[PDB]
Amino acid sequence: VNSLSSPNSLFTGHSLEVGPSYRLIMQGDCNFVLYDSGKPVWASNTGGLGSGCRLTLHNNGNLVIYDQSNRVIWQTKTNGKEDHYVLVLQQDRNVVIYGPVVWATGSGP
Amino acid sequence: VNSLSSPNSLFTGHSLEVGPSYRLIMQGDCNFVLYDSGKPVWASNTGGLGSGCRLTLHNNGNLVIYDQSNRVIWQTKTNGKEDHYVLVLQQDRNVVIYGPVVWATGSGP
Repeated sequence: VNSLSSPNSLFTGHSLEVGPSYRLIMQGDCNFVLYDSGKPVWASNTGGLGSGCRLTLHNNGNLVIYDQSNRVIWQTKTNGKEDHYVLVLQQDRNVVIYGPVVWATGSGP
Repeated sequence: VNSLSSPNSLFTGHSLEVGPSYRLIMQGDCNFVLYDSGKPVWASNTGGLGSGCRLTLHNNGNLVIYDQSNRVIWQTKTNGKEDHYVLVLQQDRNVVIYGPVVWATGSGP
């Protein structure tokens, strides 16, 4: 899976992955980093700032990193219209947040 | 990969896939259908309406099916602000279009 949609979360150790060799992981040291074949190409730089962190994408578009005590360790603070959004790790290696919802098949949830 | 971003396309035979057992395929008969373990749970119902079809998600949010002669076989007609959008096949089995872009890492393209 290379997407995380509102209001889902990426708990400690969880990651999104897409070809050719990309992995976006929520590490145990609270550092949210993007790997390219073993090379860190991007990171929230919050390594060591918390324990049991999770990356939550809220329904308003705000992407937040919370520690085990629910403290806001990091956030893009891009919260707007209360709807549904998605975090996408792309094959072009860019990680993007899109929203709100424009259309759906209704085949889910 | 379980995502298709503007203005990319899913040519004949191509598909998105996500767990547990979901596959969104652009078939050769031009029918755009969602499969759940081999069971069709959703479709554009355009099977047999064209040849060499492709599913294109434009930068304005409009998702269109074109035959080999560029004829508009099907469309969600959800075109709005010219930006960048994404079509996501979700683990909850719903297929959603999100946009515009809210944030990106800049780690790509």
